[PDB]
Amino acid sequence: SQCSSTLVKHIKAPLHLVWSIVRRFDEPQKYKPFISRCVVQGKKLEVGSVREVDLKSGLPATKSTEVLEILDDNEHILGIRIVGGDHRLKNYSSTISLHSETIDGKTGTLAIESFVVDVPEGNTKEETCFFVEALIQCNLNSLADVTERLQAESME
Ligand SMILES: N#Cc1ccc(CS(=O)(=O)NC(=O)C2(c3ccsc3)CCCCC2)cc1
Repeated sequence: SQCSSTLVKHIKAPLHLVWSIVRRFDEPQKYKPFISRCVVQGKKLEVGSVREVDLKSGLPATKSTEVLEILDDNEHILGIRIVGGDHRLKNYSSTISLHSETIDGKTGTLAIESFVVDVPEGNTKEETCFFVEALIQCNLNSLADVTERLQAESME
């Protein structure tokens, strides 16, 4: 009744720049294309911070409420739970972690995003798992696009 998996993305941008985007729990729309708004009252970037995101129109859900569980700036780990929303995901926990990597002399970042979530009522484990994996993979591909563009702009 639970399911889990892990997605990865090789990003052609330095860890420090990628982390500077990923750690913004209060502004996931910096790179998540399915978020239209994000409101965080109270303390913004501390364990326990709560965010309410509005999803972009035409999606099968419209809102999510999420809590920051882990914000490790030394190890570059961002841990988040979903606690409310009108999507079908219950007890969803997310962990994204970044690791520097060097491919052919070129330094970059390996992003690894893992999840755990309940298998919804009517849906199956494969159904839920495959759906979430595609969404995370899309989000990690947007992260690469955003940070690789920022890397390029920094090159003047
Ligand atoms: N139906 C549905 C649905 C579609 C888009 C979003 C916006 S989202 O694409 O930004 N959502 C995410 O990235 C997830 C997340 C990661 C850390 S906290 C929440 C991981 C992927 C599954 C949904 C939740 C949320 C729900």
